[PDB]
Amino acid sequence: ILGGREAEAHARPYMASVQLNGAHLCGGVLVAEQWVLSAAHCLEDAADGKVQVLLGAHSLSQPEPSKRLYDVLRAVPHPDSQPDTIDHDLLLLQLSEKATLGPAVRPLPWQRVDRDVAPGTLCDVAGWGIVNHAGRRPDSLQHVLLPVLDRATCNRRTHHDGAITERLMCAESNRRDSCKGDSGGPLVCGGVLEGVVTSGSRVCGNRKKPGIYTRVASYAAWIDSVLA
Ligand SMILES: NC(=O)n1cc(NC(=O)N2[C@@H]3C[C@@H]3C[C@H]2C(=O)Nc2cccc(OC(F)(F)F)c2)c2ccccc21
Repeated sequence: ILGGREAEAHARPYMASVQLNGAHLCGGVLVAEQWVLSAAHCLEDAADGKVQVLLGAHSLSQPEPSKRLYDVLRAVPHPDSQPDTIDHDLLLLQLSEKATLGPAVRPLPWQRVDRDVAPGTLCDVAGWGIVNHAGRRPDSLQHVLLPVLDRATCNRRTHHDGAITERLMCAESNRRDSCKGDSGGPLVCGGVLEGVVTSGSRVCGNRKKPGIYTRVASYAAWIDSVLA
């Protein structure tokens, strides 16, 4: 996250770190007792390595009582996703057992009503992604509050030039922004999961190039089918 602040520890008990060989790779969101939602392309370069999900964390490195690193039984990228597109950019990870729940580990309710938010709606995005142009990596979870940017503006030739389908949404990116390593993490509005940070490399913090997030409501049937 560019331009953000250190999150209150454990105040987002849904927040997950998706890891490859014990290193943070992507954000994710606990959406059911045994399932974490993330971004499709998070595991693009993984097959030779161990995929795990860290729940209950604030610091990536320090011991905390609620921190637990779960193994993954199965990874389910969206079957329509393709490398080098932004569409269908969702991933479901089934943990090796149900997560132990408590004040610091809890699933987030997620949006099933497929309608847009009001422009300007203030949403929260959190992550352990880079925090500056030099690529500095935070030990602890960061966050930013971002207004939603209307799709028409987001689609103009100067911005994302027609690439924002009805299945995607945008948030402003003026200095405050998601960036590398925040892929897969949650965009939360009104205490409900609305979006998932996209995987595609994209420039960070340029107001002219808004953040892109996959709308979870647009994929409710897929999520339900996999979860079941
Ligand atoms: N939406 C948004 O703005 N963005 C999303 C990006 N996608 C990623 O980030 N990755 C894609 C999903 C894979 C793995 C993952 C990754 O590289 N993860 C990664 C790799 C190396 C280290 C790392 O840790 C840390 F801390 F640096 F983030 C994460 C991204 C990259 C550059 C610019 C913008 C970016």
